[PDB]
Amino acid sequence: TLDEYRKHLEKDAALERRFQPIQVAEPSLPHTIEILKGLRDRYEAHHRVSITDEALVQAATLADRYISDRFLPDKAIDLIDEAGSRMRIRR
Amino acid sequence: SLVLDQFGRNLTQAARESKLDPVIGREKEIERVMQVLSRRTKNNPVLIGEPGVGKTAVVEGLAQAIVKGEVPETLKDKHLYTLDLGALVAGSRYRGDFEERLKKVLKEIRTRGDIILFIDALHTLVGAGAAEGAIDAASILKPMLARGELQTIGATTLDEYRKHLEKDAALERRFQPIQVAEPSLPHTIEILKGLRDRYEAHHRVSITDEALVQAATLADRYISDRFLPDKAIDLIDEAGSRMRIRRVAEVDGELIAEVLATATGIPVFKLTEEESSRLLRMEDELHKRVIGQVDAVKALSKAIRRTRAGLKDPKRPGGSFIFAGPSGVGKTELSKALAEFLFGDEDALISLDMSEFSEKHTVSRLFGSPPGYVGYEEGGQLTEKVRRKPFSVVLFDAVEKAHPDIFNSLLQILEDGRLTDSQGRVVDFKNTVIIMTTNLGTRDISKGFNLGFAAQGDTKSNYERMKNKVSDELKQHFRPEFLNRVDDVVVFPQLSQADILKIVDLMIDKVDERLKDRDMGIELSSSAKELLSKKGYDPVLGARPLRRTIQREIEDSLSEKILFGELRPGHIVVVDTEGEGETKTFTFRGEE
Ligand SMILES: Nc1ncnc2c1ncn2[C@@H]1O[C@H](COP(=O)(O)OP(=O)(O)OP(=O)(O)O)[C@@H](O)[C@H]1O
Ligand SMILES: Nc1ncnc2c1ncn2[C@@H]1O[C@H](COP(=O)(O)OP(=O)(O)O)[C@@H](O)[C@H]1O
Ligand SMILES: [Mg+2]
Repeated sequence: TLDEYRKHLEKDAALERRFQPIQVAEPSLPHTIEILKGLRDRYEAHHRVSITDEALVQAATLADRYISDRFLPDKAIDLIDEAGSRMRIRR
Repeated sequence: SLVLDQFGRNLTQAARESKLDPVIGREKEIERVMQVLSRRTKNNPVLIGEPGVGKTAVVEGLAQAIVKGEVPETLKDKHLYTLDLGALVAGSRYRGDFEERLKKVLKEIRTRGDIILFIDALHTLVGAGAAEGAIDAASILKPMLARGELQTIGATTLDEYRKHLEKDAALERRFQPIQVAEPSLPHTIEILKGLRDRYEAHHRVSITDEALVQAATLADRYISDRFLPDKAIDLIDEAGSRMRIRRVAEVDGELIAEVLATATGIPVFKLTEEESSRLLRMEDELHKRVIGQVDAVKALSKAIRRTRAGLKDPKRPGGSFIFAGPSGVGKTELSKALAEFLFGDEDALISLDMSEFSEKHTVSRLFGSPPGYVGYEEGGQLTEKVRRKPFSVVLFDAVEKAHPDIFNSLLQILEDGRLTDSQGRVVDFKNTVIIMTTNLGTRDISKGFNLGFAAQGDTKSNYERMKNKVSDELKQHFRPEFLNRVDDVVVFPQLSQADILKIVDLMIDKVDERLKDRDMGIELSSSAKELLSKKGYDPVLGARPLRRTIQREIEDSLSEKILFGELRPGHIVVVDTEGEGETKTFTFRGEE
């Protein structure tokens, strides 16, 4: 992470010199929707439920808009996982 | 030499096999190293220097000179062995195992007198042995080093030399330090020319002289946290790897520029026709979001074009602007539009709300706490953001509402393009665009005349009077040295009726997007737009009263209709006007 890179890895300049940093940026909304579409199969298999495309779009949009403490790819998956668990316990 | 080969590596043998890269232009350092080595009492040189300047390269060049070429007497046919110091510690569980290995190595070295030791990372020599019953390597080596019975070479950086070697003054006094300075630009060019053959052979490509020159110049100018030889070598190697993977292959300037731009994000790649055409139409692209304010758009476009054309001063930021004007005219909207045009959206802007910097002791939020104070390790807040994104737009909103001392910290930003945090690190600002927004000298826009008798009247429009007032207030509020560093001061005139009529379309489009979020839509007639423009228009308060009027006259009715149930998904609403004169009102009709 950026904080760990600055706080710890930069205290040893000789070790930090031997690495080439690469920036991994937070994905945009369409990229998050594609990721959710990709992981829908695995999450449906684990939770024994079915997820609609509208559910993925709503999860991505709502996570991007309202939840502001984390970053997009994870907080969108969290809503889907929580919904799956809530639906599973109801049986 | 079996015991030496078990816990070390023969550098001279490797140099005889051409397994070491050539060393260019280090004659003075090698000469001084040999001169120190051929001493009588303390012949132990240590090379201290910044990481990546070529400290190990000096030792490798000395080994190559010993193997082939001319070296002074007492150094003819000497074997230079690198002591890894990691194998000695390994496998020494029982008491007196590290000491036995060290004593055996020293005895072999004394027996075979043509041996010179090299110990990379000399700071690790302190406390080599573990706790309990053990004698560390430094204390064992001290007597031989003091008397000159063991020629050795060390290499460290300044940080751990001052941090570890200087703690043990007794061991520190036995070594003669030699400074290794970072090479200049022509020396780096010569080094690149020397290593070109090896890198071309490894990557099976061809590298031009212009490629080396461009790599050296760009690495010197744009990369900040590294040092010149390593930066240039990394650029050349990565460009060669990229071209090899793409597949005679040839590496030239544009590939180096593209690699650097991809690595850092600063736009330095070669200009194409499409990008040039896009840059020549920057004003038209920006006007899609900002109505009016032609002068500010021209200034911003000129600054961006000058930056991209290659005529920017390489020691100052790309541009510095003071946007002064009344409320609700588009000062922040223009900055957001510029950010969206530049990177991908208004979310990439670096915005500071100067209303929080009311007290002069808040300036630490730009630098960080000094050493020995809470929050010292966290560093600065602006410095970190700029360092993690060298090419960005920095905005200071409502500059007049902060204490008139925080901006004393902007001087070095606006003239030298740099800022130092409390930890001593320098973060450059040479690729940023600085915008400072204010409404100073705009309190008298709704003024008719001045006190006292006067014949005829002021023929100057509001723009000229407001410009003079802004200039006077700016000179009154800021120091002359701060205003002498600002590239441009742009005054924003008020909006006219046509500007409001045009902004109505953008606001209606935003409302339409909000409605379409729920699968709906809204369409207005020309009469509706004209009525909305007429109802909300105040020359003093800008385009915010238009927003309030739009919300009151449209959104309340739309919410009432949606909650009731008349408007449902799959339907669109059409807004028209009824009545005449001052009794004209709006009518909403549903439609599929
Ligand atoms: N020239 C303009 N073109 C388009 N929209 C505008 C323009 N001026 C103002 N607006 C609208 O009015 C809103 C408020 O204006 P804005 O935030 O740009 O004001 P400002 O000039 O920064 O003033 P303040 O001194 O109040 O900060 C904008 O978000 C935009 O919707
Ligand atoms: N004088 C020089 N001639 C050729 N190459 C050099 C020279 N100095 C440094 N280099 C190159 O710089 C690279 C890294 O240098 P390095 O030996 O790691 O320095 P340090 O040991 O101080 O970190 C090496 O691969 C080397 O090829
Ligand atoms: Mg504003």
